[PDB]
Parts: sequence; C-alpha cells; structure tokens
Amino acid sequence: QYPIINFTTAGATVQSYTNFIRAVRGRLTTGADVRHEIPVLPNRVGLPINQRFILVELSNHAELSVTLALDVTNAYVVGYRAGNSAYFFHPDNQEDAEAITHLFTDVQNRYTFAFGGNYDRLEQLAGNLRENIELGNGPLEEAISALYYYSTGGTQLPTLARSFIICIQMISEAARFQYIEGEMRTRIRYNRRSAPDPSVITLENSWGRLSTAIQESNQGAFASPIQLQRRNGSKFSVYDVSILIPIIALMVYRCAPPPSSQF
Ligand SMILES: Nc1nc2nc(C(=O)N[C@H](C(=O)O)c3ccccc3)cnc2c(=O)[nH]1
Ligand SMILES: Nc1nc2nc(C(=O)N[C@H](C(=O)O)c3ccccc3)cnc2c(=O)[nH]1
Repeated sequence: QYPIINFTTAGATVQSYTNFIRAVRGRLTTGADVRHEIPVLPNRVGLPINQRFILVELSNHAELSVTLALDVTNAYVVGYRAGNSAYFFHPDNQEDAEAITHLFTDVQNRYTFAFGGNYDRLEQLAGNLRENIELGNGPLEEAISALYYYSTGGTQLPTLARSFIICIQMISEAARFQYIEGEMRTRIRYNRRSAPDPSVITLENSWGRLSTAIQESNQGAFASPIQLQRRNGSKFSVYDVSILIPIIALMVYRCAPPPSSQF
C-alpha cells in the first residue's frame, strides 16, 4: 500500500542517484506546505496511518535487496526488511510504536531492536563517529549486503550500526539537504569514498533548529543566528532563510505558518 522507490548501487551514476533522491522527496512532501520556497514535510498531527510511510527498496551489485521504511513527517528510517525478516529501531514513543505495526505485515519474522535509531546511539554501537565513517556508492553497496545478511549472523553489530549510518545519510539526509545530495553526487561521479566533512555534519545536526528558525522567522529573518561550519571547519553564521534556499530541500514541521499582512 505504501509507495515504493527503487535505487540500485549497481552501476549507479550521478543521474540515477539524482532521479532517486528527487523521487524520494516527491513521495515525502505533498506540496501543501511551502515556506520561503522551501517545502515542509507533513504535520504528524492528524496524519492518517495510510499516508505515514514510504518504502525505499535498495538493490546492489551483489544481487541483494533490502527495503527501508521512512516516516514521511521527518524522513526518519524506522527499520528495514531483508527477505523473511524485518527489523525496527526501538520506537521513541507510543504513537511511533503503533505506526510500525502497519509496516511489513506479510513478513515471517518481526524484530524490534532494544536500541533507538538516532546517530548518537548508532555511533556508540558502531564504535565510530559519523566523521570517521566513509560515504559513497561503495559504502552503500557494502551497507546493503550487511543489512541483508544480519539475520543469518554474518553481520556484526558494529557493522550493522555503521551500515545504518551510511544509509541514513545517503538517503534521508540527502533528501533533506540539496547540499548533502550534492556531496553524495560528487562521491558517485568520481567513485571515491570519503567520510563527511564538518559542513555535512553540522547541517545534519542543525536540521531541526534550521527548520524551526525558518518557520518562526520574521519575514525570513532569524531572531537568533545559527552557527554552521564550512568544509575546512570554520564558522558560518546564518541570519536568514535566503542563504538556506540552495542548501535545504525539505523542513520538518515545527509550527503553523503565520498569515501575511495586507499593505
Ligand atoms: N534512524 C534514523 N536516525 C536518524 N538520526 C538522526 C540524528 O540522530 N540526527 C541528529 C544528530 O545526530 O545530531 C539528532 C536528532 C534528534 C535528537 C538529537 C540529535 C537523523 N536522522 C535519522 C534518520 O533519518 N533515521
Ligand atoms: N517514527 C519515528 N520517528 C523518530 N523520530 C526521532 C526524532 O528524533 N525525530 C526528530 C523530528 O521528527 O523532529 C528528528 C528527526 C531527524 C532529524 C532531526 C530531528 C527519533 N526517533 C524516532 C523513532 O523512533 N520513530
């Protein structure tokens, strides 16, 4: 019932990845909510369960497939299916716990991890921070295989956690940020894997705050500046939505939009 978007790492190109991310964004946002040219994801409040998730089917050169489930309100990867088994992160609340019962209902084996799916928890289990985990087509190819083989005991827990970290950034973060999509496109173009630089990390860490600042802004102007980092690690101050239009593709819902004023 939930929409499915397919991507393969097998012979992936800039164009095939671009098509994929565009399709994910199209299934995430409805077009109902666009503020300062930036789309906002659906509000969780009153969102019907039949509209709550999208499915991302990832295939690789090794001829293996896994299906990730993403919550449309935030692009959060809630879990995955590999063949006869499905695995879900420990849900953050009762609503999200109920919601995942509507996913992969035909699967033979249903598991919920005892750990949550946020970066901090996943980094702990991986034994590595995002800053030290390589991203690119190669890492994603390998991540798909690692997720696939988890149920049979072939994949160690740090490897599984690292593989989630790769998937989340290359799918969800790329969907959220044109800038991060661009960074992944570059890695694919040259087939060169590399860990995310401070510009990528700080954007990921600031998505919620940036979304709130934009939505609470006075005609686009922030009440408080937000500090980001450049590629070299130096500080970049954000005062306004304007500079973020080429950077952020989607916002999480944070508040209602204010009415315009008649002049
Ligand atoms: N499974 C999954 N996990 C995710 N985790 C993050 C993720 O941790 N993002 C933030 C960070 O690490 O700075 C964060 C978000 C909420 C509270 C504190 C920090 C961000 N996105 C995702 C995601 O899309 N899927
Ligand atoms: N469906 C679902 N959603 C979850 N969401 C979060 C969680 O931290 N959600 C934040 C939010 O929705 O604003 C957030 C998400 C990604 C990046 C920054 C902030 C954390 N955990 C979950 C979860 O377990 N299930």
